[PDB]
Amino acid sequence: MMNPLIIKLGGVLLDSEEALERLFSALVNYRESHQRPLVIVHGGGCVVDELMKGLNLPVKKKNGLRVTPADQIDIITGALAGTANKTLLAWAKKHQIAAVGLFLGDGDSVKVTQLDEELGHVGLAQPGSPKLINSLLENGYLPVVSSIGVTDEGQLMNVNADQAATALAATLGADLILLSDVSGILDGKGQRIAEMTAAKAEQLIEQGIITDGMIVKVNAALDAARTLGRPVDIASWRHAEQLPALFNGMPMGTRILA
Amino acid sequence: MMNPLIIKLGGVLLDSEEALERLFSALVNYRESHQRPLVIVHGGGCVVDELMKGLNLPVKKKNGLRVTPADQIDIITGALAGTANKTLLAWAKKHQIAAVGLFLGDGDSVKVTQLDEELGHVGLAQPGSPKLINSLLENGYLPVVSSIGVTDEGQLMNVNADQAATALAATLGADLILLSDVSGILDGKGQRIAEMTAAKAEQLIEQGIITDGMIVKVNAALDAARTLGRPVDIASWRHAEQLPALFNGMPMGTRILA
Ligand SMILES: CC(=O)N[C@@H](CCC(=O)OP(=O)(O)O)C(=O)O
Ligand SMILES: CC(=O)N[C@@H](CCC(=O)OP(=O)(O)O)C(=O)O
Repeated sequence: MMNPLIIKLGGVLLDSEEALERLFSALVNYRESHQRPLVIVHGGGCVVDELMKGLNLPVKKKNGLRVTPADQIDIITGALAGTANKTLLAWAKKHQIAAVGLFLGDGDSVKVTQLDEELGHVGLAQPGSPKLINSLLENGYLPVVSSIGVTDEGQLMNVNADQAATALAATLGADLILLSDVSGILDGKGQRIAEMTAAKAEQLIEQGIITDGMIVKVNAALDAARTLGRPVDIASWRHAEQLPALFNGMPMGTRILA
Repeated sequence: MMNPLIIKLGGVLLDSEEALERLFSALVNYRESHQRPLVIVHGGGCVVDELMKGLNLPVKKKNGLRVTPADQIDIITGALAGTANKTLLAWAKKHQIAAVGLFLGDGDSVKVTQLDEELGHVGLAQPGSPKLINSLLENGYLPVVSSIGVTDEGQLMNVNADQAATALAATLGADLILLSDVSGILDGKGQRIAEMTAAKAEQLIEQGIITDGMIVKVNAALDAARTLGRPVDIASWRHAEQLPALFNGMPMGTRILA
């Protein structure tokens, strides 16, 4: 047996039926040979933005962060905790996987407080109780956890999915992979770097090699690893066939140590 | 041995803060004095219609059931499996109740097939597997179950919540209360008929004693009672003082006998 693995799924992946079919095929392949408890954590992003578009609701920001007013946390919760979550559960059912949909508040898995009065219903994640998810994992279910949470007072909160996944990893003593569009960082010679310290990450950045949104992806993993105290992997679905090895603990993307 | 009680919620209740507060206070009151575990099944009431209005989409209802187009099932799933479900989980949290949100597909609790190609993604509920919910109940959680399901082929389905709750009642061997905005059915002497057979209910419909919106509500309870072979209670959430007595087996609304 092994400690659990949290696979966090980013926006672009959820928007792509190709990526989803490759992911769930990968999950089936891995599960045929491997025993490790797996947990999925997901955001939404696109499905939320699509729905705000359709409702002609403006998506505002304060200092580079989203704002979820009282009067739209319910819509956002619908898109994320409902649509995105159940879409994943439908994929699981199609592929014969016994999944169970959760949000952060189920079993107080991840505790959430209000980040900032000015941002409204945006939550800050912290580790919660592992009891519920441990018992689901013990009984052979694959928990699929959305990044909506709830405060102890009963207020719904939209939580950054990377930070939610980090909190849940801490809660369960789990390893963490952040799956998205980046398959792995390459050095100044176009060679995948299998393992990267904070120091080489910081060098590689404004040495000019790590640029654009990749800065944000690497910084997200560094933040997660800094918190967790064990490494966090960045990977993509690109090489479907390597995902099972990735899930088994091999650094097939880029492993961040911080 | 367990004999769980399913309380089905829907309609304008889901939108009434004061009514929800009183309902959850009654749930707590029942739980403090009883070991027998509770389950909630819910529909999407005003939450779905409100989103449809804001999107300016046609609310097409053929007979009892919302025609659910392929291009609307995601949106409806969000409102029902997301917003409605997580609202109730937030109330549960406020009242210190350990609740777990589910939909019909989790643990294959209620199985769903497409009811009619013409209705689009409308599902027909049938009894499924009690394993997941029984384990949750044995471990002290309150399952809160939305009426969205999924076919074996991975297609999301919108299911009538009364029928979904009845299928779950069959699956768990549970008692069933259908809570909605109902009135008392009065006999020829102006007294509420607390308990009646299906035939009696049918007679009273034929003979114009049961009228207006109650015809629909009695027909739902009648079909449920026949399906289950146990009595099914109809009662109003507006009289929250009577709810614990109702949960304790008192026929405070209209009980349709097997
Ligand atoms: C607070 C906040 O901004 N929440 C995000 C949750 C989705 C997300 O984080 O998208 P990823 O799947 O790419 O991580 C949102 O509102 O869209
Ligand atoms: C297929 C179908 O008709 N689904 C229902 C689900 C909700 C429901 O049954 O309404 P309640 O709130 O009164 O429980 C609907 O979309 O209206």
